[PDB]
Amino acid sequence: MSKSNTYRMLVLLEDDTKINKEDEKFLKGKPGKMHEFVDELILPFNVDELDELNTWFDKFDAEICIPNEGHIKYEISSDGLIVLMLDKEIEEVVEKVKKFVEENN
Repeated sequence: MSKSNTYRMLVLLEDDTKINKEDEKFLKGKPGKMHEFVDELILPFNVDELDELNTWFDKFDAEICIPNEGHIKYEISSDGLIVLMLDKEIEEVVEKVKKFVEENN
């Protein structure tokens, strides 16, 4: 945010490939690879802003969870690695997260 040290966050979303009989319309459309990074965004997260980041993230977590209708998993490594995991059933948050991250950017 201020300090000369910024990081990036990758959002992974599972996309199902409902293919007709052309492949498998009987199986619950299973995508080749799931939980993969879609894009990375630089967040105003600093190593000396965990408290502020946790406070903001805590608030944003609800603000982002509010518009969310399901479960959400996230991983924040003090090392400076942030990852966002959203299910397909909650793909909405995925877009809300992208806009959110880029919104804070």
